[PDB]
Amino acid sequence: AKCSKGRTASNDACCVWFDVLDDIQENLFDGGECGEEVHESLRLTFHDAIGFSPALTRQGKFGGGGADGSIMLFSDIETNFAANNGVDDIVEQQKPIAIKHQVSFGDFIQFAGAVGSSNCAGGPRIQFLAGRSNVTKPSPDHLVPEPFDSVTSILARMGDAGFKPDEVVALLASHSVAAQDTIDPKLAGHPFDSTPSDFDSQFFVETLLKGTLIPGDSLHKGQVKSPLPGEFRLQSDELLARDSRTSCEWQSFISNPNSMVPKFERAMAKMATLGQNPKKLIDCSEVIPVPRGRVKQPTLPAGKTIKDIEASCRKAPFPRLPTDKGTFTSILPVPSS
Ligand code: HEM
Ligand SMILES: [Ca+2]
Ligand SMILES: [Ca+2]
Repeated sequence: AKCSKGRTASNDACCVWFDVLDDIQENLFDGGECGEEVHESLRLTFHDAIGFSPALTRQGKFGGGGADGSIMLFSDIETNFAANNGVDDIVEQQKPIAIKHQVSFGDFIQFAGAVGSSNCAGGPRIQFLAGRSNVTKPSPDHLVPEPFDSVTSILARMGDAGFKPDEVVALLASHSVAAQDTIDPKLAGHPFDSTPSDFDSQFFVETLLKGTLIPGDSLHKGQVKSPLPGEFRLQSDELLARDSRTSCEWQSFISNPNSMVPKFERAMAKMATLGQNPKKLIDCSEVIPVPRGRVKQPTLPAGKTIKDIEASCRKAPFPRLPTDKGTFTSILPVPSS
């Protein structure tokens, strides 16, 4: 079928997504940038989708509808869940965009995440399926993992939703393009790695460094010491990098950086369709832009050495990496407005 601006798609019902693409790229994402709005949009895909629990369903309780737009339609309820702190900003920005284009909240949330991530240097090109219904119910509370949850708790929660430990690690490649706002509000915008617009392996490297710094006046719930000026570290990321259930796969994205994009893409296709049947949706994947940027060689930060890495994979040593020359420059906070 013929879409706008000389574009085409096998399925006429994908054509609307080209118009949503143009709008969110030019406006929400300020000209195709991998900045704040993209980071928030990518986080939102998880906070919508993870509200899904077969365990609750089998005990005769509502388990959540997964990737169903519930966090948006029922934003009054869901954004007041503790685990959903700092989410309403992006939800209230996206809501009128989805309404104006008359696309479903669930589809829009996943679309904004897929388009957004494709703008990041070396980013993924996530599968995009359309057709999720708005008719659903608010997610139960306590289904979103928290940064102070144990690795046992996180893996069990993610396992219930459908993800193996390796897949949890893959999904956390998202933290390569990511900052915090609510754990330590005064340090809003301090990112989880040195390259928050580059979909690279620096997150996996830098979380394995020894925690040495309290960046603000104190530590806060869900935070641990960071290894570099300007960086923020989550307690969960630190535990996951070191825990024997996950440490080898954590290190695998450093030993084999080319695997990060394909494994993230596969895990995200799954997460974006929680509570849905793909065979009853339509495939509009071709609307997602092709990402640009080569796979980067992960490097140790300036002034750090291999002694600063807390290597945690029993079966295989940490890979030999180059070390950046000179002294370390504080990592810039992510802009936002
Ligand atoms: C597995 C357990 C996870 C935990 C405990 C966790 C925890 C967190 C926390 C505490 C923040 C900072 C929130 C704030 O204070 O502003 C954050 C940010 C973020 N999360 Fe995760 N997360 C998890 C998994 C994921 C997944 C699966 C995704 C998506 C694939 C994701 C995407 C993001 C992104 C893109 C940000 C940055 C948001 C921004 O820049 O404002 N996270 N996460
Ligand atoms: Ca949901
Ligand atoms: Ca990065």
